[PDB]
Amino acid sequence: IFECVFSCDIKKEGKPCKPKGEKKCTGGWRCKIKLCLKI
Repeated sequence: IFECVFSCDIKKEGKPCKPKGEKKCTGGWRCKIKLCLKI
């Protein structure tokens, strides 16, 4: 899995990462402030 943290925070995440614990967001989704936004 592509590491990061994925707390979906702009700094814990905040780029294309891997939604851990998310039901909607899939891998390759950039957390961007509000939510996960696929790249």
